[PDB]
Amino acid sequence: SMFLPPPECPVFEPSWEEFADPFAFIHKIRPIAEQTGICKVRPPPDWQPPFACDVDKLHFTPRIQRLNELEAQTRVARDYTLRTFGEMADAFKSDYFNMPVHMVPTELVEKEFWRLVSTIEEDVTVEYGADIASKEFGSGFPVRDGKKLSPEEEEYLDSGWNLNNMPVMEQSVLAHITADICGMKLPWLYVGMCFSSFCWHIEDHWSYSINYLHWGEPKTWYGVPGYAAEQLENVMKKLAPELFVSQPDLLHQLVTIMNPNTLMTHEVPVYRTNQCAGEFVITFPRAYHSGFNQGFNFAEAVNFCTVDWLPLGRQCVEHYRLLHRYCVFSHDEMICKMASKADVLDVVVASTVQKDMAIMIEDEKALRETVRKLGVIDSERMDFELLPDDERQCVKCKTTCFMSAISCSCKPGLLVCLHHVKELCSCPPYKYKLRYRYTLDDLYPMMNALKLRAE
Ligand SMILES: O=c1[nH]c(Oc2cnn(Cc3ccccc3)c2)nc2cnccc12
Ligand SMILES: [Mn+2]
Ligand code: NA
Ligand SMILES: [Zn+2]
Ligand SMILES: [Zn+2]
Repeated sequence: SMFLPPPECPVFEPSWEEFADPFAFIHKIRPIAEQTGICKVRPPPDWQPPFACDVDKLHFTPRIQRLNELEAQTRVARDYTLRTFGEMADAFKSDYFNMPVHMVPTELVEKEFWRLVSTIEEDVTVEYGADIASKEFGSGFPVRDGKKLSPEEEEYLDSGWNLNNMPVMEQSVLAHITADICGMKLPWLYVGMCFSSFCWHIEDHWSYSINYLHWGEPKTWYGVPGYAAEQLENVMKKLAPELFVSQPDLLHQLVTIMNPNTLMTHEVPVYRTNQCAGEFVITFPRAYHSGFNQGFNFAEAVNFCTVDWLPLGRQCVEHYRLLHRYCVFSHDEMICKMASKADVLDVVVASTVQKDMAIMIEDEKALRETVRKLGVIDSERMDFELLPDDERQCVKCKTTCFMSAISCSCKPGLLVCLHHVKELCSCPPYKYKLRYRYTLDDLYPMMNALKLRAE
């Protein structure tokens, strides 16, 4: 009547044989879970990593949250310990419902959350912990050096599902990246309380994300499959246009809370789940998700990218360009980095990188033919990867340049990508200089190495 819960997302219970490699399993369930955007993974019953940290020595600065639907939100009172936050959180929920925290039905909290964010008369604010591990504060999973060690203990250190490991693993193409992308490579830690929420969003570069709830009360999720992404965006733009006025920066991205029933009304497929302690939630590329916490809990999450994602990664950078959105990293620079490490790549990875590189080269060849016909004649090799990101973003579309860019001595330090040659200045194109990383004759042997590796 007021809230009709979306259908449940897929729940997977793999045997230990299937649970062996995360990426093999993710590839296995992909045809199913990609249709819902999110899926839940219950590990085999005896897979129980030890959570152990001092509640008094762990301290963090909490972010404050107003609970209002369609109200804009962004990033950066009090400094909590994990204990003092927990005492505040437990007290809040206890007072809100006048009940012991574990007698409050999940269905009630869900219904109450959506009633709360709708009503203007209700001005409930909550606090949330959201930060990258930094030994301040460190990961909830076990990490190396300290304690010799036992078989079970040491297993959780090397496990694929240890979220400290999955970034630097072999099929996460993000691991080969040498540029600083700390926000996209290191696990995030979320300390939640009742009604603390995360707004509708997709990951940077449309990456996967995997989320683990270490302990505490459930985390309620809502998910939308990647194919219905622009459906959702169209729906939201008509209801809250102020969120789509393009941001000055990545730190100024606008997001919001929105009732899934509103989405379902406009025929956007939405799915839900209650993630309990010791369970994984996996989000797929361009899959919109949001949710809230049922109570005091502790979650850990990290982004990652499979070889399945490479074409989508390229598509995303193109999409960013049309939106004039900033990139976290250069997609092309990543490809060329892997190509240069062809002899030590996995052979299926090398096969997939070759395919994306083939597209990159052909697109680059066409672009350079176009700018040559515009009158750009002078050219000079340039090692784009040496420049800081802010020193190699296109003046027009803000894309991070790597393969090529146009410069002119009129405006030192400034660059445009080959799509925006007419956007640099008023000088004639013969005054311009084409700055390139590789000649086409350099690129084909690079791709050829990948071909040999893939045998
Ligand atoms: O469980 C999750 N919790 C969560 O917490 C939140 C809420 N806002 N933010 C974003 C944020 C980061 C840093 C400071 C302030 C805000 C993170 N954000 C998430 C994003 N994706 C998937 C799952 C989650
Ligand atoms: Mn997310
Ligand atoms: Na409200
Ligand atoms: Zn551009
Ligand atoms: Zn000029």
